[PDB]
Parts: sequence; C-alpha cells; structure tokens
Amino acid sequence: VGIEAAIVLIAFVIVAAALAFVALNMGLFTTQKSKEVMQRGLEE
Amino acid sequence: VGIEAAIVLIAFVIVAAALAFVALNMGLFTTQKSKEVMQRGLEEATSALEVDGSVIANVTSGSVDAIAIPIKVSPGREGVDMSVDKTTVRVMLPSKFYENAYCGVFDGSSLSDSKLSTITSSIACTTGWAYLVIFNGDGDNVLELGEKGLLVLELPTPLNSYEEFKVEVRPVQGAALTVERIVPASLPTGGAVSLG
Amino acid sequence: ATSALEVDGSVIANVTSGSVDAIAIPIKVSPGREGVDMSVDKTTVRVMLPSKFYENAYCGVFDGSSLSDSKLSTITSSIACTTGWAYLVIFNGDGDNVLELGEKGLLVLELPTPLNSYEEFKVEVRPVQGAALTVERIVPASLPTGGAVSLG
Repeated sequence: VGIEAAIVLIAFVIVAAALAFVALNMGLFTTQKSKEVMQRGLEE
Repeated sequence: VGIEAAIVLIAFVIVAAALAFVALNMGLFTTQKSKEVMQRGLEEATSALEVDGSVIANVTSGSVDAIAIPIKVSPGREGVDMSVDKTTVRVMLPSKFYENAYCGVFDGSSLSDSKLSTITSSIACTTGWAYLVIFNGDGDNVLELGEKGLLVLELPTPLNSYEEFKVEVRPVQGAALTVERIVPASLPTGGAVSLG
Repeated sequence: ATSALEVDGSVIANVTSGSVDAIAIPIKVSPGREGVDMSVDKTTVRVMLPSKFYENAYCGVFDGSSLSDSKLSTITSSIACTTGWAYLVIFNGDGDNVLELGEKGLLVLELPTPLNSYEEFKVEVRPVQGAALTVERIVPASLPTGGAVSLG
C-alpha cells in the first residue's frame, strides 16, 4: 500500500521540479528583456 | 492426522516469514530512496543563478573582443557547482554556434588588479574560451552565496556593431541562465564599453 | 518512476539557403540520477513533419570528443549515420551509451529539404524505460541566410 503511494509522490515531486526549472528560467529571461526594453525606451 | 497438519502449518509460517522479510527490506529501501529523491527535488527548486549587474565588453580596433557577464546566486543559498565536467556554456553568434565553450573556473586572486585587460590576459584556457572568475570565494569550484562571479568570453574576431549574441549557461542542477545583448552603435577605440 | 529525461535549454536550428536544415535539441536527465540508456537497439526517435511522418529516425549515439570544436556545422558534418538521421551527442561523459547525471546531451536531426517558414514540427523520443519526451516548436518568420537560428 505504501510503495505505490511513494511512487506517486516521487512522480509528483519530479513534475514540480520541472515546472520550477521552467518557471525560473523563463522568469529570469523575461526580467532581463524587460530591463533591456525599458533601457531602450529611456534611450529613445 | 495431526502431524501432517503441523508440517503444513510450519511450511506456511516459514513462507510468510520470507514474505515479511522481503516486504520490510524493500519497503525500507524504497522509503529511503523516496526521501533522497524529494530532497534532490527540493535542491533543484533552489539554486537559480542570475545576472547581477551590467554586461561589460572589451573592444579593440573598433570591434568587440571579450564579454564579461556578472552573475550571482539567487536567494536560498544552496550553491551551484561550477566544475569543468559539470557545467556547459553555450554561445550563439550571428554567424557561429558553439555548444560548449567552457574551459573551467579560476580563482579570483585579484591578480595584479581587477582590470578587464589583466583578467583577459593572465588567464588562459587550453581548450575553449569561456571561464568564470570567483571573487571573495573560499577557493572551491562551487559558486555560493557571498561569492561574486564574473564569466568572461574570449572571442577571436566576432562581434561588429549592432548584431546580437546569445549566451547560455547549463549547470548540472538549477535553471539555465539566458543572456542576450546587442552591441551599441558608439564604440570607443579602446577600453571597456558598457552593454547595459 | 525516475529517469524522466527533459529538455534543458533552447532548441537551435541550422538554416541554409533560406530553409531550416538541421535541428539540435538539448536534453538532460531529471533529478534522481538513474541514467537513461541511449543505445541504438533500445531507443527510438519519432519525427512528425508537416508532410512527412517517420517512426524511427534514430541512428545511435556518438561520443562528444569536442571534435575540432563545438560548432553546429562541425557536429552536423563530421558525424554521419549509415541509416537514419537523428543521433545524440554526449558531453562530459565517460564514453558509455547511457545518459547519466553530469552528462549533457544534444540530439541532432539532419533533415533533407523539409522545414520552410512558419510550419510546425514534432519530435518524440521513446526510451525503453522512463517517460517519452515530447518537443514541439515553430520556425520563426525571420531566418538568416546562414548560421544557427534560435527556435526559443
């Protein structure tokens, strides 16, 4: 009974880790691009 | 009549004991592995790594030669391993694409001083160009909180004016860092130029 | 349960004569170590094209000895496969045909005259153990006359 619950837990944790990786990567990229675009606006 | 019943009982009890032994052994192992995997997931959640400041480039003879990208670790400590065999740096150029230009991490002993020319000149890599320089570190190849890292590219005759470049870092654990900048129109004949 | 395999980074494509020729898909192993076998006889790669469908285009895994350098052109040119196109290139590996943690893999497609502008493609990897990886990207409008172009 416990073993399958542990397997499901492992799967759900692994899914969450991938979501976190994607979220941080894209958030950092979009923050950098926002910095660049507002810098360009100030230049303009 | 009783004796054979006792023998069957003994056999069935012995079978149950073996099943119990197997069940407890494998249950303990799988619980330990679940603990380890969720711990690793929590580790992967943190250790983001991010750009701290402005990218600064070296220009010689009217063209951009070297690029310095300042990075730091995100809140949450849990440092990122910057070893040669565990980290890969991707450089995407207008006419070139490089999958792995990482050569390693050399300690920032402050050299003679913190000049960009001194850093780009004293440090050399046997193969590849991109290396990372740690400041205020303890001498390890892991970037931790309290340590400032400056990642340097040595580019032989790329990067004229106005074209874009893309630099990506791929740690073994944590999110890949994406950096994209455009070279400004105004470039001095020498010295560092800020890329914003 | 473990050994998921996942995309690490951005898919990068090679464009020649105004059309996309080769596709590089960076992948890594998920947390939990427990590497994925990348042998020829155990892994199948599916490519779904707008006018074509291929069930198995995998030709094998060749070690990333860094060649002369890490150019996309050098990788696509030096490596050749007897049958099929898609191969995987391991970096920082120990020379085995298994992708483990600490090893970086770049899966490359050699596509003869598919992939104009704006049409979608689908790439799927089917390991013997672990979840199949699904990759779908769209070619951007702006393609240079040469060199690599990022697909995001």
